[PDB]
Amino acid sequence: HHHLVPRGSNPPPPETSNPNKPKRQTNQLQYLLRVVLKTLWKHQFAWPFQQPVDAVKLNLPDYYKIIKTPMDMGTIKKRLENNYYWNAQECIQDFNTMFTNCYIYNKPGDDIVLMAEALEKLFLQKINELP
Ligand SMILES: CCc1noc2cc(OC)c(NS(=O)(=O)c3ccc(OC)cc3)cc12
Repeated sequence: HHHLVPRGSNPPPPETSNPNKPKRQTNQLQYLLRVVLKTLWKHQFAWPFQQPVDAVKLNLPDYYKIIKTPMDMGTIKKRLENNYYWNAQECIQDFNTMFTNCYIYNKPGDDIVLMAEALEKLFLQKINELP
């Protein structure tokens, strides 16, 4: 037997659709999609953040022991395209949670943290210029 099974796995990803959740369109939300997310999405440091962390594929079996509120721009992007949010604040907080998770899990000076820092800086610039 020797506990070679059951195996590890990834959690279910964060929801991208919730029919009973209040939602609306606001000019701020439209710009977070049109401008903010879309310019981040194509940055060369975007690729680790474009989908939920695959702990299996990436050999990070500890990831979901440490990170309990996962978040990624793939999820944020779908939430925006689905009009899932009530205000800009909810969307921004997802972005914050994503950056914060990366800082929590890794060490300062790790390459991944430098990737997040760069995106976060760019994020914050684009954020200053909100309607
Ligand atoms: C948000 C995704 C993420 N957060 O912390 C990570 C750590 C990673 O490997 C150490 C990896 N693995 S990786 O293969 O995507 C990766 C990315 C960058 C890196 O340094 C440049 C090393 C591994 C991903 C993450």
